[PDB]
Amino acid sequence: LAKRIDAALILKDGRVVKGSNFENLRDSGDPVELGKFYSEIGIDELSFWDITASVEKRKTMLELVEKVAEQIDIPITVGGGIYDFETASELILRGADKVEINTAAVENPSLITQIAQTFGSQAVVVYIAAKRVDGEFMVFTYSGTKNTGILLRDWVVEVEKRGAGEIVLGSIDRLGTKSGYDTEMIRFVRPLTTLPIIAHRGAGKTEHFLEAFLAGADAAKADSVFHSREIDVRELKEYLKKHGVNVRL
Repeated sequence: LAKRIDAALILKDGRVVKGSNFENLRDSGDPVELGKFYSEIGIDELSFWDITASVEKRKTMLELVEKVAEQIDIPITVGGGIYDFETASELILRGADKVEINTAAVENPSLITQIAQTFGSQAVVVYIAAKRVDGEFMVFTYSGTKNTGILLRDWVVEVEKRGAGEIVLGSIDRLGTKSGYDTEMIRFVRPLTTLPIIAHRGAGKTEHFLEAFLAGADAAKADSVFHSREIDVRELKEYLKKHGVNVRL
């Protein structure tokens, strides 16, 4: 029940895409060091999202998960182009606490059930990328480019039914913006599911996290707004505690 503050790291070839601004780090593009630093200053969970599109993708993610598991103690999620049970299984066995699937879940929802059947629902995260299209929230796959024709309200119900443990709700209408999380979309989904809802996309300032939790989010995920140091994780948690939000300090 404590509200969660999650940091996500976008990776290509084992490197943090666009780096960070933590001058104090030995390598500002090293996902292991950046992740360990975040765990020290009080991030609650970490996401490693791989956009590597090469024949080396699978082998790279597994070696990264090995290193991260040794040095980092907080929950680790890994995602990005995980397409089948075998890939998911190896990542979990190598040390990932949770695997995140999106396009493969939409195309083959049985995959949700296969993963949860062996590892439990707690190990399955479904990232849902959604966007308003002609007055309706619709689900998008392939890095947000494919309108599947599936309604968000239908897919949320099916994801829980299939056995996912939590849903990351990413508003494509907030991609790259700094104007706030999509609280209308969070409020839309909240009554439809009892699963943990993770808000993603749009965070630009500390008050946006308060808004997301008042909307019913169980966690808030951000990336560049942390890496750029626009928002300090410690200052964010003290702000949220100050204003009545249950965060782990």
